[PDB]
Amino acid sequence: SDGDQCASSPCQNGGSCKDQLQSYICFCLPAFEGRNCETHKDDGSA
Repeated sequence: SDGDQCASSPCQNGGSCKDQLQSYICFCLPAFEGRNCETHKDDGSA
């Protein structure tokens, strides 16, 4: 028990969710962005 942030599968874009001490880290595709992988960065836009 140490903060279940990945247990909720927040990593979107079908990325791999991994626990990293309390916080978490999503392993989405290299063309995606956002803390929970909620931004598709293919060109960059802004």
